[PDB]
Amino acid sequence: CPLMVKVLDAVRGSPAINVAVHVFRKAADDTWEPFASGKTSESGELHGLTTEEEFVEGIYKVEIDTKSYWKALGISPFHEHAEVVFTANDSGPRRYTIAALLSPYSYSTTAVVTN
Amino acid sequence: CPLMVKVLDAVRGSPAINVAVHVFRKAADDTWEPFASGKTSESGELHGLTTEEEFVEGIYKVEIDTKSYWKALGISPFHEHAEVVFTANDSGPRRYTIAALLSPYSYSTTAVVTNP
Amino acid sequence: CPLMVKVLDAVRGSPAINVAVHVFRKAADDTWEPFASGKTSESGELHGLTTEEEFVEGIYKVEIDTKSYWKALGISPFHEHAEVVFTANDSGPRRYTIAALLSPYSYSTTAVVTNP
Amino acid sequence: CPLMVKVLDAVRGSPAINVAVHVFRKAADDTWEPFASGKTSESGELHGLTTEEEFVEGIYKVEIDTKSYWKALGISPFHEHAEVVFTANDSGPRRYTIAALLSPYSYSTTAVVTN
Ligand SMILES: [Cl-]
Ligand SMILES: [Cl-]
Ligand SMILES: [Cl-]
Ligand SMILES: [Cl-]
Ligand SMILES: [Cl-]
Ligand SMILES: [Cl-]
Ligand SMILES: [Cl-]
Ligand SMILES: [Cl-]
Ligand SMILES: [Cl-]
Ligand SMILES: [Cl-]
Ligand SMILES: [Cl-]
Ligand SMILES: [Cl-]
Repeated sequence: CPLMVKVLDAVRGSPAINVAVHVFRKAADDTWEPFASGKTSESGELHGLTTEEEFVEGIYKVEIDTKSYWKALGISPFHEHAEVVFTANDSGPRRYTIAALLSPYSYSTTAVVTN
Repeated sequence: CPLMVKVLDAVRGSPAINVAVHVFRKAADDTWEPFASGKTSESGELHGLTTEEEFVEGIYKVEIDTKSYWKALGISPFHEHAEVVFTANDSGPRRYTIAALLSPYSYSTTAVVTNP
Repeated sequence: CPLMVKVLDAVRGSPAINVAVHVFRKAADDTWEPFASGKTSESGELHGLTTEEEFVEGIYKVEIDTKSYWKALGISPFHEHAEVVFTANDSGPRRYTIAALLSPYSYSTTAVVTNP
Repeated sequence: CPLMVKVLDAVRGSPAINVAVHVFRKAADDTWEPFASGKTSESGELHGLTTEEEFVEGIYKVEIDTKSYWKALGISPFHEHAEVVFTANDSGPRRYTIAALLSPYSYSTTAVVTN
């Protein structure tokens, strides 16, 4: 598993569960093409998005549907979604974890890249 | 000034100067249309992007060119750019400050929204 | 003003108003001595804590009373307070801004240090 | 394991390895008494700090020695250490994870409290 996503809720101090995540890959014509998607588990994690063979170097966008998450909790959010855009590089280590910490009017995201 | 941006560098503990910022607005055909652009000043702030008149209700995307910033400093970062997407002025005109805190493999962004 | 504090509320997207702040300085006997205190204003800022003369080199602890803030709003948070501990003025006098971003189960703090 | 610590490095995009962590419990006389300590693993984690029996309700301080961490990497840091102070409450869920994200002049910490 070369690409993982982990999402936390800073208001409840818990994993952000059942959050929709969509991954896109940048195509030759500068358009974003759907690549993989899923919903975070009870542990706020999403595994099995893609495979080593499929995850080639290139520019990727990870869209985290935070607006719907906050709505389902009856909390008014600011962002439409959280966006993480990065280049996958074979030179760098091989396992990518995109971590995100959510607040209604703030979020942080971190990339944990390891071997 | 209804739309301001402020950027800090978490590695140096200073404002992030000369950071390029591009703002887009979602058009009727659902594509992103260029709305405004600029660069942060010595204080890490970017003012004068737009005016109350031009800043109508809509979905806006604020793109902060973090890669170019880190590269202009001999650092190779993870993200291409920080992307902040939000609906603006749906409850009437508001003043928005988009704050960002940058690290090479991480960033946070916060919105401060007030009513004049 | 060599030591300022700014606090934002990440739940409301606004400044965190009337947040109590206590500053301590490490004394010769290695105990924390009260140095200065105040509360953030409507802009979430706390100025006038100290003066250039009184703000000597040392190890300072800035305590931000986040629990009292969240409780004063009918919210039950995780942390007692945010604690920011740092050496100040070891390379000559500097101006420090301690920024904090608050959520009920999370906070971030950033130092912006400049030279006048 | 009711109390865990996880630390990430925002400059390198990796777990923060070999970081010293000291936990204190607040005593009747308002003084902080050593409670548990250790060093983060290769995964930036520290488990086995305490046990269910030992971890009673009370006020705790988790000190993360970030200054030394940055020094060992040849990077000039701002803080002496990161401090996390909180009350352990039996009413709330039972497993506490104190997460911290480190930058030289910034840090965030999050509490993930689950069952
Ligand atoms: Cl959108
Ligand atoms: Cl993060
Ligand atoms: Cl991780
Ligand atoms: Cl791109
Ligand atoms: Cl931010
Ligand atoms: Cl602000
Ligand atoms: Cl305390
Ligand atoms: Cl902060
Ligand atoms: Cl600042
Ligand atoms: Cl100390
Ligand atoms: Cl955190
Ligand atoms: Cl976690």
